[PDB]
Amino acid sequence: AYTTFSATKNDQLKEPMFFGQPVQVARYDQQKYDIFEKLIEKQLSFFWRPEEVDVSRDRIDYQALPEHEKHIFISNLKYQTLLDSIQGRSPNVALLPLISIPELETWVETWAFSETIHSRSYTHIIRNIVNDPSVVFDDIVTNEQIQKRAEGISSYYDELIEMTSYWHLLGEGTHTVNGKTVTVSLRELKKKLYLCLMSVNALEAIRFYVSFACSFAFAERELMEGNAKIIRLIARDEALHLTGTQHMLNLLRSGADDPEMAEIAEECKQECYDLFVQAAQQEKDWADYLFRDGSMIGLNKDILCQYVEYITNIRMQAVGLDLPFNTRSNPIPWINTWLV
Amino acid sequence: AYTTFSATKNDQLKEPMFFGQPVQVARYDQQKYDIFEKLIEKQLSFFWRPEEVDVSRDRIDYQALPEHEKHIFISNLKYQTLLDSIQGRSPNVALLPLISIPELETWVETWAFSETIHSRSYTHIIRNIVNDPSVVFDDIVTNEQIQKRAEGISSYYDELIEMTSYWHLLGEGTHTVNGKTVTVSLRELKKKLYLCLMSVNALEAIRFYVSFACSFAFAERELMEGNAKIIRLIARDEALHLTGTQHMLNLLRSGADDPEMAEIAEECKQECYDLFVQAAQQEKDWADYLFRDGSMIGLNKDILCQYVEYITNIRMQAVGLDLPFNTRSNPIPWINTWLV
Repeated sequence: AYTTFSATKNDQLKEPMFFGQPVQVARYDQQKYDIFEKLIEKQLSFFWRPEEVDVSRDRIDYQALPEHEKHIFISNLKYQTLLDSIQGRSPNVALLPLISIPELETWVETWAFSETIHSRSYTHIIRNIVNDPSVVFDDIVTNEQIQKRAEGISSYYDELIEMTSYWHLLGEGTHTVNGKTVTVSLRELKKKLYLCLMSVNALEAIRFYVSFACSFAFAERELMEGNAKIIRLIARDEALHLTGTQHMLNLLRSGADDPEMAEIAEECKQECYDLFVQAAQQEKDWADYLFRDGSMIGLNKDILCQYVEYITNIRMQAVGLDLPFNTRSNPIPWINTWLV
Repeated sequence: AYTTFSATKNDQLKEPMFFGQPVQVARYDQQKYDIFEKLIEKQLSFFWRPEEVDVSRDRIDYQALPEHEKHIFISNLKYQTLLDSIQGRSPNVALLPLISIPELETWVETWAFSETIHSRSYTHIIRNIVNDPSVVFDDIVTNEQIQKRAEGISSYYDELIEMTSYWHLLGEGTHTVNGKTVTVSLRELKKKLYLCLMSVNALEAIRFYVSFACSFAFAERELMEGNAKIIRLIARDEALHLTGTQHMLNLLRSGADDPEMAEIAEECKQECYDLFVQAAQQEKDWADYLFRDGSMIGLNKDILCQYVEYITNIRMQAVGLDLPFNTRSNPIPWINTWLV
């Protein structure tokens, strides 16, 4: 049962965020949750074009970099490119078929679109600082180490899309498909979407911010100012994207939306905690590849592991989970100048 | 078998537009078909927000209109709202899991996104001209003369989405699902894509143009000018979208992108021909509903039907079909003032 235009005249204020009737009329005169409408308007105010930022001094700054700082810069760029390539298409393929209220259907499409813009700014940077872009791009797919700190991100989205396809086609029940017993359960798909949403929150609120801090390290040295203007604009969109998932998650938790989602939130709490612990440790392991050829004066593995700890405690707090790391002050308060 | 980051390193310049390996890295330095990167760029420089078009005067223009004209105006606006409600979501949920080159993936998302902006301008007009938005918006879902068409459009996308899930889940073959035999054939899924794309080409290239003619008739009499400035901007976007589907269709039937789409476009030639005559006749009929209580100045059912015949011949001709109607000069040359 998915349809692009459902023929039941319904009250779109009484639907859940997810799993109710597919949206048919897109109206903005009213909304169940104003925050998603606020976010769409704010994102639309931030419209920027990468191509209009000057990155010409960066080819000079980059070639003047020692090989090992050149490696730190490019591995960090590569991982940013991977993440927003996944973020450009995935909100639209994984969540959009499950949404039931229009402000959130348009928010998810606006958010996915702002990530296609970020992907365009990584082509803008790479093609100006490096001579054959294809050696950077091809290496993103094949690099054992980039796939390693990213382990689990596409997996999860792909598990959700498969389960949604099963539910849309067969409906709830225990079924026989090519002599295999397949059970489709809506409670389970709801657990799957809830955990998908906690992981999207960890990827935008932690993993992108650790990368941002590696980018602005150079801007503190007065290097790579074009790259830095772009990343500041990417950070500004990223704050909206994170506010979005934090509000979806906390509204699901309150029990004001779908009552089954509030029970799942409480029932899934340990899995939520563990995935943020998982994402933190993946970010800390990456440092071993990033500082492989030696580190930089303001950026080494001890600094990085300390900001990963710092930022995870903040992020887990904002969505009401127990803090895993011992409380500490911001290791790199210069990031404050450049951010969000 | 759908994935959000295919781990196979692959040369994206050699992938077909559809049904090859999912796109993993989103890059814009090179492209197999330059035309989709040229459309992303025109669509980003065409960016506008409906909030800064003042529509306030249109409230009086509309109250002053004779009831039959209020009816032609609001019925036309309702149909436009129905079509971009389907067009914000549907490019994304239906085409995006089938695309295998990056520049076409980002065009589909940019395209979907410019449609949510169109949806938002319609709430912007409605809010300022009738002030109980709900009597317009709920009547979109139930209205018999409108519902007529929605059903046809949603059908194409809904069967392609249902078939695509079967292919992604089970692959080609004869499968059994709870006692039934289900045959999944990629040849048949390619047919569904072709005719779905053909129907969207009619949607943006004909159905939307017939509706622009009714909006601009008010603008010719210096009525509904807020609305007319907005439809101008929407019409400018429509021109890009139509260029999108015309290029994809002609690249498919030329055999250049997939030899087998050339075969299918030839077997599906008479079905495509009827598809278009049916869209045209559905538009001709709609005019009878509009002009039931009497016509207005500059437009009447004869004029409008003539305009439908003319726009349908220009569009069929552009996708290599034979013309069904008597060759004609444009019946309302004044509309070129408002169009591209």
